[PDB]
Amino acid sequence: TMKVINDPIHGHIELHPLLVRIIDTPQFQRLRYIKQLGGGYYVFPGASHNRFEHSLGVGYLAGCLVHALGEKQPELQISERDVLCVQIAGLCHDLGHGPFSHMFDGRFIPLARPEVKWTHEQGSVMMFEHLINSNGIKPVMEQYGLIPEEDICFIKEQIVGPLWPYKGRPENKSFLYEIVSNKRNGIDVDKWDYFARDCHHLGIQNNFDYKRFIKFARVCEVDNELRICARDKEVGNLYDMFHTRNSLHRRAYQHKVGNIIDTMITDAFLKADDYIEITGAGGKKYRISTAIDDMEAYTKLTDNIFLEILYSTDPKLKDAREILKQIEYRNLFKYVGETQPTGQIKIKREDYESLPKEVASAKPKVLLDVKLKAEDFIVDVINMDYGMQEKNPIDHVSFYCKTAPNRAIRITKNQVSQLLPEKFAEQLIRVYCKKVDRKSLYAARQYFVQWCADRNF
Amino acid sequence: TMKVINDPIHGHIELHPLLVRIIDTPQFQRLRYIKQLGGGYYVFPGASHNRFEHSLGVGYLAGCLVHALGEKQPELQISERDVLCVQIAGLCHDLGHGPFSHMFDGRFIPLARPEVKWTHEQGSVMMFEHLINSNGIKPVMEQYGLIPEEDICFIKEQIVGPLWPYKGRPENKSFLYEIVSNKRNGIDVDKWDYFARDCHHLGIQNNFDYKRFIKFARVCEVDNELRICARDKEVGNLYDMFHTRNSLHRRAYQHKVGNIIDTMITDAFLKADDYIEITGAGGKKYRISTAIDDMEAYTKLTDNIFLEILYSTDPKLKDAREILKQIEYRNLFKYVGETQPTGQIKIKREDYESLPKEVASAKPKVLLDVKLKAEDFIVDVINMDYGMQEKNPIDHVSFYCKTAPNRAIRITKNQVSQLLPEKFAEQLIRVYCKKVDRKSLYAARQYFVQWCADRNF
Amino acid sequence: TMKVINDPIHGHIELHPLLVRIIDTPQFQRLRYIKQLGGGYYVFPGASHNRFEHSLGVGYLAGCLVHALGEKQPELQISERDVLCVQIAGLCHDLGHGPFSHMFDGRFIPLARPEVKWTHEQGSVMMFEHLINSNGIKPVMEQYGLIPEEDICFIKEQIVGPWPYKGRPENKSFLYEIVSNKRNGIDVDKWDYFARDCHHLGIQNNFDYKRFIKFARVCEVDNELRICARDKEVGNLYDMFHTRNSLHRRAYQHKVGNIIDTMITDAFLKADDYIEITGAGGKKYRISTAIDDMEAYTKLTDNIFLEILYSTDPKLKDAREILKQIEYRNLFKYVGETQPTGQIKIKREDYESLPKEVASAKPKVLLDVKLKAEDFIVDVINMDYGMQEKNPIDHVSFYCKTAPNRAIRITKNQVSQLLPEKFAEQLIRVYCKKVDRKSLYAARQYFVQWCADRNF
Amino acid sequence: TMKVINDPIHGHIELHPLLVRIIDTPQFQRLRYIKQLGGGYYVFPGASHNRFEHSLGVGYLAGCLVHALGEKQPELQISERDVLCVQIAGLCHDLGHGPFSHMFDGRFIPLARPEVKWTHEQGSVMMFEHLINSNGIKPVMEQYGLIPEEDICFIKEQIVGPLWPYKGRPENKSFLYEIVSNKRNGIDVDKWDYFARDCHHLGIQNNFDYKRFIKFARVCEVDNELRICARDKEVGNLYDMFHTRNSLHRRAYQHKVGNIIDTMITDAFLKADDYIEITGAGGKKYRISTAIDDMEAYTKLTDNIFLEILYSTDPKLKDAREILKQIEYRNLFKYVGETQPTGQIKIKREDYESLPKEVASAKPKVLLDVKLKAEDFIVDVINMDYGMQEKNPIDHVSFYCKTAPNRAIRITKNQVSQLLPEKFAEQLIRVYCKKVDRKSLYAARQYFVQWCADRNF
Ligand SMILES: Nc1nc2c(ncn2[C@@H]2O[C@H](COP(=O)(O)OP(=O)(O)OP(=O)(O)O)[C@@H](O)[C@H]2O)c(=O)[nH]1
Ligand SMILES: Nc1nc2c(ncn2[C@@H]2O[C@H](COP(=O)(O)OP(=O)(O)OP(=O)(O)O)[C@@H](O)[C@H]2O)c(=O)[nH]1
Ligand SMILES: Nc1nc2c(ncn2[C@@H]2O[C@H](COP(=O)(O)OP(=O)(O)OP(=O)(O)O)[C@@H](O)[C@H]2O)c(=O)[nH]1
Ligand SMILES: Nc1nc2c(ncn2[C@@H]2O[C@H](COP(=O)(O)OP(=O)(O)OP(=O)(O)O)[C@@H](O)[C@H]2O)c(=O)[nH]1
Ligand SMILES: Nc1ncnc2c1ncn2[C@H]1C[C@H](O)[C@@H](COP(=O)(O)OP(=O)(O)OP(=O)(O)O)O1
Ligand SMILES: Nc1ncnc2c1ncn2[C@H]1C[C@H](O)[C@@H](COP(=O)(O)OP(=O)(O)OP(=O)(O)O)O1
Ligand SMILES: Nc1ccn([C@H]2C[C@H](O)[C@@H](COP(=O)(O)OP(=O)(O)OP(=O)(O)O)O2)c(=O)n1
Ligand SMILES: [Fe+3]
Ligand SMILES: [Fe+3]
Ligand SMILES: [Fe+3]
Ligand SMILES: [Fe+3]
Ligand SMILES: [Mg+2]
Repeated sequence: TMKVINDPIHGHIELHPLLVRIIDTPQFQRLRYIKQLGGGYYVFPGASHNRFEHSLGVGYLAGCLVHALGEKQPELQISERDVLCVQIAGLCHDLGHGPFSHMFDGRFIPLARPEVKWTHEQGSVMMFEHLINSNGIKPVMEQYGLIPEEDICFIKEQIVGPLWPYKGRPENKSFLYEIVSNKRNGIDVDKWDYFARDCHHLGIQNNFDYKRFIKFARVCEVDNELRICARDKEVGNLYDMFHTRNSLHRRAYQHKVGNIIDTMITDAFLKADDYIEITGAGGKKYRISTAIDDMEAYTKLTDNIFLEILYSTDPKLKDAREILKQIEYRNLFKYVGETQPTGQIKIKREDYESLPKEVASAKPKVLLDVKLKAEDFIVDVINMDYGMQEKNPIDHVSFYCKTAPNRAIRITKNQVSQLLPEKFAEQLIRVYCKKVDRKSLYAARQYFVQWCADRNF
Repeated sequence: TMKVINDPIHGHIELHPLLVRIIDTPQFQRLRYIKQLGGGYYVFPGASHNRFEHSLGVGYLAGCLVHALGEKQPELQISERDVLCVQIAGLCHDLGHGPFSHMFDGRFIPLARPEVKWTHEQGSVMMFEHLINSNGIKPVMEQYGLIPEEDICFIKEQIVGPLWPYKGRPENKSFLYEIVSNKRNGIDVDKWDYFARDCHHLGIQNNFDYKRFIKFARVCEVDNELRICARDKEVGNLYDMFHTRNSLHRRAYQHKVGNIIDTMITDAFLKADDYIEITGAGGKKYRISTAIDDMEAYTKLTDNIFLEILYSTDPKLKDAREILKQIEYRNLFKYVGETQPTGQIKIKREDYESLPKEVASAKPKVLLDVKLKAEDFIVDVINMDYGMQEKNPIDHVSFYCKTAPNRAIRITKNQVSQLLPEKFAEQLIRVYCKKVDRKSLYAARQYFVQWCADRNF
Repeated sequence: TMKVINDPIHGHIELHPLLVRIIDTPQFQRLRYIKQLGGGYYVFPGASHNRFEHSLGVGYLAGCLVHALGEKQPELQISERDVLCVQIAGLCHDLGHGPFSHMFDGRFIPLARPEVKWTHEQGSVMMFEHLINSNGIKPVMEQYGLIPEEDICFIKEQIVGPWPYKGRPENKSFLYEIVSNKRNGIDVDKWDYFARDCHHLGIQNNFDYKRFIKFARVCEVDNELRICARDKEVGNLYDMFHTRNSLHRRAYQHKVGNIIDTMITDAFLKADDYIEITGAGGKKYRISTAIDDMEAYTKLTDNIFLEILYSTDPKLKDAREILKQIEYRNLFKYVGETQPTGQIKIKREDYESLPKEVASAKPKVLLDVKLKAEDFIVDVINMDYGMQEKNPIDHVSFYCKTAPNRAIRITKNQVSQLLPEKFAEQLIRVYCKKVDRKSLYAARQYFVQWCADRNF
Repeated sequence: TMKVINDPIHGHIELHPLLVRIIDTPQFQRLRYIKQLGGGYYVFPGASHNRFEHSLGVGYLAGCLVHALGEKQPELQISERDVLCVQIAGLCHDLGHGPFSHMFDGRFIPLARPEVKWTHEQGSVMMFEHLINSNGIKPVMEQYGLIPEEDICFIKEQIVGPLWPYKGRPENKSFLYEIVSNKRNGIDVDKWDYFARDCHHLGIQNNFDYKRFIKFARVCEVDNELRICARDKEVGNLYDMFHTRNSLHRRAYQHKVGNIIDTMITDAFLKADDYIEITGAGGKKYRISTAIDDMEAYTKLTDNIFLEILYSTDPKLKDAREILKQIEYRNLFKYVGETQPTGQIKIKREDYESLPKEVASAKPKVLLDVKLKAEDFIVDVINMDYGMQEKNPIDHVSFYCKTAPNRAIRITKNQVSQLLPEKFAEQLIRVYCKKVDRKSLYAARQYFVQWCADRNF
């Protein structure tokens, strides 16, 4: 009954029967058709993996971490119930992802439904609830030892945080809330998992080594609240981990061609929004933007919509079809130029829609015969940080010393090295053009340099 | 202009502008949605790679081999025209596959159109002709130095076969037809790419090294036939290559669960046929089985059909929908038994329908409460061999000595070692029980040994 | 003192304080200066690893396998003392190697003291005895629940063989085939060899011992508990044996490595009775005689090679000339090998008589330069699956998923017809000291005459 | 006769017969008994590699880079003679290393003979001249195509430096002087080789990718002389390369235990001096410290001296033998504490011998149990920078743009990112103790804390 599955990254993953029963559901098997990198597959031809193996690996890593922590410290009183709950929470932490992963919740939803705030963790929680109530998993849960009344709440809290504001587990079990997702300093098994998987698949070498971190992990009584500590001689390792994350974002996740491909795919989805019907619960009909209201219709919302629009013949989908055909001919939107890392100004989300008008309104000192409108400019804003919005993540980590392994201390930046970056946040503004002839590109470059000079960038 | 594509297997790759022109067409871009294995993805969760990178790697390897051969021996008169032709041929060799790769032409087409002999190489030739004719590539070929009226014929001969039978090149360049596909002994870059990619993705280890083979490769003048000859010390490497191929096939390609999943998918496709329509050229309508006769309809035929049937709501497609739902719940068909390599049994193409019937035709002297019917079975025969029609390909490999490297000699199996296999092929028979009832499972057990042990087949 | 060691092959290796105490001894640190492949470093530049990491990895793998076995079946009653003893036995299983490892006991001792039958496992047992007696480890052993009388005998029986075993009772018989398996050869030493050699040499491995460890049980056979394998993983074992044969043929039996080992052995033989090694009580021992004293054997490593190479004394001239000829790559020439035929096997006693046969042969055309049998070296290489033509996986017991507690042996025909047809072979190689270009044609004519004369 | 050798790092690398004859020399085979890391072998058990493979790989990499640069631009007039000279220069760039590599020329010679300044590049030049003269390579060089009079000077200049300053080649071939060893910036194939080798042997995973850098390399015309420029989009890769160098240094090359072991070995060597006799030319006897005055005595100075001292029997070498025995039982010098890395002040090499006196001269307020003399302390100074002593190496690198490839530009640190280090150099001080008992450790820590607080960090 103890199934074994072979993963290209890890070794052989040992699966509990309850996890096997949970996995064999349509809701979880939906993840087989949602790619890990939406627009990045058309730049790296090796990044064709999905979130299925990602969730499997995250669950495996959570189980390994909790097992090691329990083994090295027998007074924490960790039972099989807690291990099963942690593995279940780590297995179903990305059930709410939509088509093309982060594109759906970062580019399409704000542009189609700006009156709703929706992240993928909310969708994950609702999808997990739907799966549990639909597939009849509770009697198995009491069969195998779990108590659904508080275990469901614990698993829900492990994903979206509080909704000591927690209710699943008491105060002396706080170290169980910082495994799958950490809300304090952003160190978790999810980061390690996708670091390893993306580095293996893209063709880019990794730097971080999580096994050494697990070997030197401990639980301290920091501010009358138990939490995971780290050995004080691995501060440079954490800094290198964050540098590796920054390098991955710089090289692969924020590629210009991939970003513009995501933009064109989102444009096609927006143009093909009012002509796609999805059957919901009770025979109701939904839309692409409205499908995040009913899970019975959101279950069948995957990357198949791209080929549905591309292979269609309906006369009402002509524009989106043409956009996709231009995508497949590499008639991409041209790239004009990027502003230097912003001197000092922060652009909020609501200011994104006014930038093309500002770019087009700028009058060059030299008159241009060609004229351009605000509709033919794509302005993109990129944010780079350490996950804490100008804060130092290492300032929230606790370290211990070998002489007294029961005490936690804090380490400042000045005590590590002088070769560290001064700032922890950045912004980058990118401008693209729709017109492709050389004269329009030259005019767009003149407009861009004039606008950059005018706003003092 | 020159382009560079990163590959997790072969590293950075250089691309001629003509290759970039050929790549950016819908006929080539449809390979992004056809999987390399098919049903193995539901057994190995890391086998999600497609044929796009496969074609890229095969073309790259063919170019490298041609370059090395031309460099080492300058008297062979290898020009850039031949290198471009070989790279084009290797890039468009798997252009004619359909949904789920070998599942389509292996199971669905023979089981739905028994009166037509169809293989994916002829489909690849037709697709290449359509791609050339529908995109205007001949002027580009003439611009870059390729005479289409001979080079297209040369590429087609490299793809499908002879159709001195060859007419693309004179008999002097008789070694250029054994690079992309070899029909004499089976040594070609296609297998090298297969091994490297599949072992990287699945998690299996291979010991073959094609770089060493490239280093020691040479062109030997066998009687009136220039051929590629290995070196005398490479016999062990060749035997290791064939052993690795056999182990790969046994471990991955003929798994117990992958084959039955492929059979269930084929059954769902057969049930769903005549209710799925694909628009061809001129507004005509086609089906899945008839799509192969029109290239325009065949272009829009990929793995999208699986999700098209799965998410459908028409009452006409209830049976296929239920079969796919059973796939999604991991309620697969049960395994009856392993018929073993009994002996002289050499079931040929003619035996295709009556084999399943004679498993319940036995009349043992046992009283069974439940009676098992003969209309529900699946029986398949696996061809475990070296790919040389139950023969040793080592006798088809030339060699050369240091003293006389321009003279070809042959080394037999005896001179290598006595630990080589005595027989190079065998046949296995696998039978499947569509019914899943527990009582019928025991009934199928008794009716299995009676057909196998007593009838010694 | 729980320490952590980072290894290129495995991950971070944990060490019990007893293992750390045993490691920090001159006898164990002596292993840092003995080459794993010996003379193979002069053909493969990447083969520079030593026995220290090999011993550490073998101990780690033995501990891992014991822990897995104890975790899977809670009814075997495996305690911490047993796993500690297995780890110790796996750690100190190669303490007896000499200069260039296998070369010493394969070529030097038979040719230096033919009357002594000596293997390196006996040397390992003697070195373990010396280390334990000299470094005061017995109180430390007692401090962790180990009884020296029984447990030291158990470790010795694990290292070298003897129901003949006395360290443990007969119901713990599954603890005697982990570190070393004389029966069929399924142990952790071959796993470590495969992994480390494939990583360092530059060759790709095919075996995966983690899957094997995952599918290991203890199923009783003939009233004897044994480690059992799954019925559907026999192809993995066949691939393992094929990988072992390929690795041996590719690396361990290279012509240049063998001739370099032959030259080194000749230099050592010619340089004997001049080199003095100090022993207990101020005694002096030779290179061959130092195997009778462990304190003198401790100071015998690959340093002798450089001592002879850099020597200035006039008594060691010939060995220095041989080493210099090695340094200029003026190695002995290779004429040609035979092929497996005749069903006759050349044994040890025929080693010296073989060179005279080729010299005594009469070529068709007389040679101006005469050839003597005192300058011929002939080597015979045996290739097999670790057995004497016997099937290796015939004594291993399998099990079925339906009934795990019961063992069903599997034959060779049930697996497939794509399997080898033999489990033993032989090869014969001839080397000539005289590397002059004049004798290249003369040597070949003499060689081809001998094979036909002896019906090859 | 192009010999082929197998490297665990690279593939099968070919060697010219001239390189074959140069390698088969005692002066080159001496490198088989010199370690790459020296004292780091006792902390990382897998780091047992020597300089032989490193030299072979550096030669191979230099040859490959020259070949690629010549193929990209056929107008550089690169001939086979220049490629061969660069390969020879790369092969023999480390012939002057002493025992334990860097330990010798970093600790022993500055302490054994303080009145002479020596570097292993001068030793490499002397060894190359000795090899060429003793082995009679000049007629071989004349036969193959090299002119010894100019090529020997060219190789010597490539190895050590200018000694327009250069004379081996004219000013229009100036790009060949920065390949093996680059003085303008720290970018050369030496780093590209030992990065990969040390990563492969230490168990750490590399980050840099030299093949991509070689892809985007071009020859410019900067300051009226040809140079080598990267591409403007590859600046972050260079920053990551320097970060990787710093990380490797911090993690491995400056380990506390390795440094203390090197210090103990240096002390043992200093004590063993004046008792070891090495025979040079003419029967003269040379000490360890004065053996650098004759290459015949230096050829026999390898790691064998360590085991010669350890296995000695004479009563003269009792002290060094006792020190080595203390090392072998793992009774090392203890540890006290660090100092906070901070610039604005530096400790010159002249003050290295006075710091322990200052530490022992501190006056703790509370009387200690035992009084410690100046010989009971060890003080170590670590200089960690980017290789240019507070300068920015990227400020000396030239770049070129895709639109105009022949124009060289410069890029400022502000144009790259705001998450880069502000400084490029730092210093640390490490204090050790020569006693092991607890009271001495406590007293040493008190004295060190008082001294650290005395000078007001
Ligand atoms: N259950 C399950 N197994 C999977 C899945 N994906 C890959 N596998 C692997 O595929 C193998 C095949 O298992 P099954 O499909 O259940 O076939 P089976 O072993 O004959 O079925 P059982 O005898 O009931 O265990 C398993 O051992 C898994 O490791 C999945 O989504 N669900
Ligand atoms: N052309 C092309 N590039 C691909 C493809 N798949 C991945 N790539 C990579 O994606 C990168 C984007 O290339 P381009 O389509 O030319 O986009 P670009 O950055 O605007 O480059 P230019 O067209 O020259 O201006 C290329 O460098 C390729 O390495 C593909 O199918 N076609
Ligand atoms: N003891 C020991 N450690 C080794 C050896 N080889 C590598 N190491 C590693 O090197 C590290 C150095 O540790 P130690 O030699 O004990 O010195 P240390 O850092 O002061 O440790 P403590 O003295 O216990 O505080 C260890 O953690 C080991 O992981 C070896 O042969 N013996
Ligand atoms: N020459 C030489 N080869 C080495 C060295 N180290 C490893 N090798 C490898 O060992 C192999 C043996 O080469 P040789 O010693 O010349 O033996 P050989 O090939 O029989 O010599 P020839 O018959 O003259 O070709 C070579 O192919 C090299 O790849 C070395 O230091 N010098
Ligand atoms: N840092 C990187 N490391 C490895 N591969 C990379 C890296 N960045 C991009 N690649 C891969 C992605 C693609 O397969 C390929 C394209 O190279 P890239 O330099 O991104 O071209 P590009 O699209 O920016 O074109 P252009 O040269 O016109 O700017 O290289
Ligand atoms: N950053 C690193 N990454 C990988 N391996 C490392 C690293 N640092 C050290 N190692 C290796 C070197 C040794 O083989 C082993 C032990 O190192 P380390 O943890 O530093 O021990 P130590 O004895 O110096 O420290 P401590 O006693 O404070 O734990 O791990
Ligand atoms: N304390 C130590 C230990 C490690 N290294 C060693 C490890 C590397 O293998 C070697 C690098 O060799 P070189 O310093 O001779 O190479 P470069 O001359 O190019 O130095 P750099 O790259 O800093 O310019 O130094 C070191 O610098 N000193
Ligand atoms: Fe995630
Ligand atoms: Fe193919
Ligand atoms: Fe061993
Ligand atoms: Fe170097
Ligand atoms: Mg998070």
